[PDB]
Amino acid sequence: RDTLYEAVREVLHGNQRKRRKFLETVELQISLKNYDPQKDKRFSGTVRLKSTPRPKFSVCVLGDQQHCDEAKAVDIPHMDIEALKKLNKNKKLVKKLAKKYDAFLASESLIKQIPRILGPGLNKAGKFPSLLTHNENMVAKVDEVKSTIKFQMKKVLCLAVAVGHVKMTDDELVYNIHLAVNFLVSLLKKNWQNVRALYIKSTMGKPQRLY
RNA sequence: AGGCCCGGGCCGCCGGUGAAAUACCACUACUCUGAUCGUUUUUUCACUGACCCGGUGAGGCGGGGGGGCGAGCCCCGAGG
Ligand SMILES: [Mg+2]
Repeated sequence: RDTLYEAVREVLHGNQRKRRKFLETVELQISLKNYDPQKDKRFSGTVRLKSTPRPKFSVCVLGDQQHCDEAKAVDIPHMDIEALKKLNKNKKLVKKLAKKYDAFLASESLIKQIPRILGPGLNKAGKFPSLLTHNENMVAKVDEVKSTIKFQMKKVLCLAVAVGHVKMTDDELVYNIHLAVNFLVSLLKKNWQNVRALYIKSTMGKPQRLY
């Protein structure tokens, strides 16, 4: 506990701020051990955090008549089916969208449009839209949900994701790490056994080596 | 979203492009190399003395000597 998480916290406070002008976002860098990536089940997970957004902005864009109205209401982006279809030109416009929009939403438009009318590419970028809108929620809550941490294992024995903000500093911080490190252990094939090291990195340099 | 200038400096997340990169930072993974007699793990070959087998009334084995009917080679005084 305090032996392990408090010591490293203090390092970030003394270091970091003075080290680099401008503030980035902390990320939890993990290293697996004694695991076979392609010969064994891939563990994919998605969990919430307390009340802090890891991504700075660009929450999501939706596609539906009413959701687009509520979109112009509280959200900057309100794309619609007919506006969305750009065909072959979309390939590059959608690559730009993947570079921009951190996430995407769709009220039943995604079921048919992305495989067909929108096209592929969102999957290639790893960002397919979510059916989080179903005419049964308010998009403010959906935007609060889009500020989470998502896990999927790949060939590299390491998955790194937004775990904190240099600008936001509270005990809650590590409580997000505590939630995150446990969440991997929960969905890992055989628990803590296959974790070689854990790292929390913010901005530039190497500030943490948990376990 | 050039870290990095003397109170005025540049790589690129610019645009393209490829299936994904082109600042900056990390994180691994793998292939190679020296070191650590640090940890163990093993493979081949050879020996004989345990042990095994066969033969025999356990009858001539091993090394050396001596001699050719000797053979190649040497100063040959054509030769101990
Ligand atoms: Mg005999």
